[PDB]
Amino acid sequence: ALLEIIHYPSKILRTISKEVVSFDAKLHQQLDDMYETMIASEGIGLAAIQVGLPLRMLIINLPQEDGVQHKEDCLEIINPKFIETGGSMMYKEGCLSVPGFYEEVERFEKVKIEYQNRFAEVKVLEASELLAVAIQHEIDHLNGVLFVDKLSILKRKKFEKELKEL
Ligand SMILES: O=C(/C=C/c1ccc(O)c(O)c1)NCCc1ccc(O)cc1
Ligand SMILES: [Co+2]
Repeated sequence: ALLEIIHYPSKILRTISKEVVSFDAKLHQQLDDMYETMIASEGIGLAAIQVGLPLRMLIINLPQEDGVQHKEDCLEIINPKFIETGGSMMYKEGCLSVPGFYEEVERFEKVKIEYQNRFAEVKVLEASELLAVAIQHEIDHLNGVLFVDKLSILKRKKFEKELKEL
């Protein structure tokens, strides 16, 4: 089923999500509704609070060569934790909770994370480029952080302008 996506400046997006403790059928349906909702709004990443669920879980499905998304590659990360981070780069980002606005944000260019899949299985994942960015972006949601929060002083004004523009 489709879920309503929460948009800035909703204070719900400032929520600190909680660890998932029960990996049951209820949790799996939520993840399924999140995937259906993400694809429907044509997103590549989605965190639980973006649909009102204060749980520390998020999904990521980057499009491949053909430029299309294949559910086969969808990542479901729960209770993520950074093991290591390195480098720095500027990446223009977007967000389903902040539709119509895109801006460069500084991110680690490489990250290694630890999490669990929907079956509570522990996983370790190293990532760079787009995948590393999506991971950092989505995890920020779990801590109530939006990418517009990380904008430089100048690009911050650009947001307020384009915001009053809509
Ligand atoms: O999926 C999205 C955004 C979707 C979107 C769709 C329609 C719009 O009009 C819009 O403003 C945003 N973001 C996933 C997280 C993410 C952001 C930046 C990036 O480089 C990697 C990952
Ligand atoms: Co987002």
